Amino acid sequence: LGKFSQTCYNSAIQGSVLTSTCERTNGGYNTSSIDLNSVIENVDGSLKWQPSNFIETCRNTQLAGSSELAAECKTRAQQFVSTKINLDDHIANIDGTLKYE
Repeated sequence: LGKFSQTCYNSAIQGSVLTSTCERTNGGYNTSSIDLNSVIENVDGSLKWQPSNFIETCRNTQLAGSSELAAECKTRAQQFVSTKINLDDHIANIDGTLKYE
């Protein structure tokens, strides 16, 4: 996965955004940016890659009650345990639409 640096140049980081000029297949280049805020996180002082999902390691997701997300998730030891999280913590109703905050 990755390896963008091998075929790009003039890369730069400003805040959380990476910008670089990269080679296209048919030749030529394109400059683009990517905001790393949603894929990298600070875990106790160390930058780590953020998981893009939890459905890959959790199963049987269910809505418990009116706002609880329940599921069986795998531990580091690869065993499934019961867990839940209150969606009311961060999911709000903004004028009729569900939004994270």
